Amino acid sequence: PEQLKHCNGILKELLSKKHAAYAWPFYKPVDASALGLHDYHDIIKHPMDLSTVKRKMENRDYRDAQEFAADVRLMFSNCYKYNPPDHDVVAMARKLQDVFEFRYAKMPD
Repeated sequence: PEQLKHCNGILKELLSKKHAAYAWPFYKPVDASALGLHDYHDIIKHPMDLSTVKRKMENRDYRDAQEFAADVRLMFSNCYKYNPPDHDVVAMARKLQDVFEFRYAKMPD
């Protein structure tokens, strides 16, 4: 429970205005059709985004911190897999992942 509160705090931070300039692409599921990404679901087998993480947290789906972290990292990995490494969205992912990893490392234990 204490570790999951730390995870929820991280989640709220990732969704906060402080990080919105680079977090916003990750707020909602990638809408591949809307974006013209007709190969997205052939390349990305397990889509993930912060609204899905939030719903899972609210539903008490995550049983431990590692399960939460695996979903957040999956979200970033999907971005790194789909996009060329010099893409603007990848730069945004890297910045948001830096926020995540440094705070996640402070997990109470």
